[PDB]
Amino acid sequence: MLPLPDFTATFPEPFPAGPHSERTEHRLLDWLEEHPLLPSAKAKAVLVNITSHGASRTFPTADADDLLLFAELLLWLTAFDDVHAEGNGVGGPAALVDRASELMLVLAGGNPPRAMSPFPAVLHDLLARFRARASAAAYHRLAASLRDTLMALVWEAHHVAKPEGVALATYLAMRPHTVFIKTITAAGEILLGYELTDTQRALAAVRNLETAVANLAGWINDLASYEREMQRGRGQPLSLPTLLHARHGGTIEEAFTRASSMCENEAAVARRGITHLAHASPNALTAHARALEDITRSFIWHTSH
Amino acid sequence: MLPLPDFTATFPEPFPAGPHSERTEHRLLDWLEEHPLLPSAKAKAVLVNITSHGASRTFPTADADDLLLFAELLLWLTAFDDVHAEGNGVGGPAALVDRASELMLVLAGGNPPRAMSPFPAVLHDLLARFRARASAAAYHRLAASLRDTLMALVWEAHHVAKPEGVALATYLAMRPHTVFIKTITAAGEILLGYELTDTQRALAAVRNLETAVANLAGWINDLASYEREMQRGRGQPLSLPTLLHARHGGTIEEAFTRASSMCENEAAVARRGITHLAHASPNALTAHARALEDITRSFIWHTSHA
Repeated sequence: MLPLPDFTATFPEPFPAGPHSERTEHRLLDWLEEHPLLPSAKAKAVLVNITSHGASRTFPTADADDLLLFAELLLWLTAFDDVHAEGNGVGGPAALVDRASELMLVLAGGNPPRAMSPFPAVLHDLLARFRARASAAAYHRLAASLRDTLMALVWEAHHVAKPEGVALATYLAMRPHTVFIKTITAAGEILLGYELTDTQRALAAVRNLETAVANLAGWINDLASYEREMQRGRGQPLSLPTLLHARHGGTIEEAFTRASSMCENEAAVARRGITHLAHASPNALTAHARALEDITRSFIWHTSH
Repeated sequence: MLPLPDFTATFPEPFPAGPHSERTEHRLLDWLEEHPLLPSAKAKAVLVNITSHGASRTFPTADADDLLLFAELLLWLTAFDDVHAEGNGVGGPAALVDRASELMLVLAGGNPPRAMSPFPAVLHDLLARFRARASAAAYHRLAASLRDTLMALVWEAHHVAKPEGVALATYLAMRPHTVFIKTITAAGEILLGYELTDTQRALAAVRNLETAVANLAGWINDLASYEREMQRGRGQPLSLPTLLHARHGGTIEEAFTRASSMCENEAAVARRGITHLAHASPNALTAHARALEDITRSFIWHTSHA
């Protein structure tokens, strides 16, 4: 059954949820007809549904048009990972490198040469709509987190064949970029209408909460998907329980217990960080703490639902 | 000898040069003693020299400390390419990916790194000094060009084994990122104290001049480096003449002749774009045209310095 972490004491339910869940689901299905990103229909249906209801917990104060824009970005990102960045890595990472490079050319701007994948064209439009709605610095921070995510996905694919060759400390540093937490946070500043200055971003209070939330998000995703992705046949996954297992021996069950303990300690650090930051005088710091609270609540929720 | 392009009609000499070449050369050699990034000593000497004197043509009006910071970044970048990239890495592209990923983490922010490679710690210092020198948008555009170059280097490492599997249209789009022009241009906006708005950056005149200049820089470098990288005992390099040679058959000389024509046409395009943008306009557009003019001059000067 494998032990899971308990966030009742750190992020208890109920989780606030915006009203736009159902409309987002249907406007998302409209958008997908024009650009087919998922190969199956039930893949499409289940992803659109969880993205929409998940999107509603991530930004409950939302804005129907805004939440749909975020949901489209998060779904584009999730679809690209599932399509060009999974499997056991037979045939290697070069195909994903080629796809990531096409997307770099879009992020760099200027209309690159056309690609037979639909992912560059949708990204181009998503960036354009975010560019308008965002300040300019907020836009490039969003575009930077996408650049880092693509490099981290490329890193993962060069190690999926041999997950035991990866240092735990390196995985801990890289995983925030493949769980998409920085893009969600950057899109959050845009849609929620706040923005930190570079001196606020350097505050230990901000950095430490961001680190704690990024750890929580990647690790709970690792644990929630581990039994799923091993019974898939090929191999131990490149995820937290695998690397703990290699580090300490013992059983996979023992690796899950310390990982569950790690998450609950990390959830406790996030909660103290949210409290410490919500007592900030500036509205931008207190808005950031509250935004990161909901983003986290929604990562926890996706493990349930 | 192989046919090479002639830019007399578009970028004639003399190329203006700042006063700081020799100071920058000495300051670079001291800095490299503190952090050894190049494996050889004669390699170090030749690279420091062209990097320092070239920087004086790239930004002839920069002061010495700005100039050394740029030269340090360009040398850091060139050294990283020589060590880990362009086929030179044992362990394949996965090793380069591991190194590029460490550098992505410095770019994403985050504290001074404790890494076995010396490149992350130097980038951390260089980015900080650029950060203090620049507005926030200009800093993140510099950091973005570095991120894009890293992905492009990884792409290159997955195609060196079979350069003819690369479509020309793809190579032409990718090569600007491995010749570093976007990082030099972004460093130029900071050091020269100008900044385009994002609507100015979408200007057809801006886009077309930047494209012409980026093509010129990668292609001129491909021709100057082909014979070197032909004699290192692997295949043909992943470069413009190789792809033309495969595209049209014939001999490498015929491919060089076709590349030279492409460069001179691109230089004529660049010169018209600089002339067009030079007309009054917002101060940021005309400063950009002048900055790209000098950047182009130093790429051409680089080949002569031989």
